[PDB]
Amino acid sequence: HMAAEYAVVLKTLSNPFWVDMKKGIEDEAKTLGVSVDIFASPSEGDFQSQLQLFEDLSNKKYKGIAFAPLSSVNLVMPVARAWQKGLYLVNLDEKIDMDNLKKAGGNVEGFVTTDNVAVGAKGADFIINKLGAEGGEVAIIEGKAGNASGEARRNGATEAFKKANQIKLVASQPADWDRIKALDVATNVLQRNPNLKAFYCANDTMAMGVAQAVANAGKIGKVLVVGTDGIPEARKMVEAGQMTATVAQNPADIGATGLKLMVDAAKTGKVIPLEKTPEFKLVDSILVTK
Repeated sequence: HMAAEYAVVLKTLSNPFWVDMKKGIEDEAKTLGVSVDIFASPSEGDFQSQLQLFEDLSNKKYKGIAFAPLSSVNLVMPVARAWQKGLYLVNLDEKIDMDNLKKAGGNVEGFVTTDNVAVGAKGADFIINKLGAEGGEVAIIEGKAGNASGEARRNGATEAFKKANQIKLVASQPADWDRIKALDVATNVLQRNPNLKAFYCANDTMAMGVAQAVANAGKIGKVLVVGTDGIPEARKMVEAGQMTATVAQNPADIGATGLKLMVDAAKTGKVIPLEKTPEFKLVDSILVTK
């Protein structure tokens, strides 16, 4: 076909989060009356694949590109070149390394994301509110060490628990984004803590394992299980009373907000100055309960 006015580079289209963001962008494009070409990294996970696609798009006729980079650094150079060429650029989801982008002589109009610290605090706060005055014992099932998202969720939840005197955080252990490792880690926490009242789980893949461990221990309704992401299976488990809750992301609105921010910057007919702090838009997470 003939190229749209705008392009979007997503990380992947391999799961509902990214399909939902693509749907969000299309729905917003129709409302705004603009055309958008939406792409994923042509080879899943492939940093160079995504760099090559971004370069190909910034060599075409696009007014702007919104991008969710595979890593903080992988798109720094072609994003810096696209800014220098005068394209209106919006960073979605994963924050590009802005030190490196400025060092390369680039900038972006804006960054649209979910605050993973507030996500973990929202999951903890739900538990604190459910346990009320008496509080009690809670545990965190962490992601893989050194994951910035995972660490942000752990920090948010841990900080929220620390501020409730009636809460005791008895265990905080990694299950490295793995369902069966989470099943095993949660089984062991339950065995060590017969009075546990809740788990916060840094993602739903792990949360669904924790749900199985609570079910096996005969603790449905006695040990709360809170996930993160709002993936379809987790929502089914919430509906069925097998998980208590999941803190859902809103990829549709990260996408819609990102496109709107790009179109609004384009309408000024000047890209953001090198020196200027980009726009910063947070999309709230949604607590999903029965």
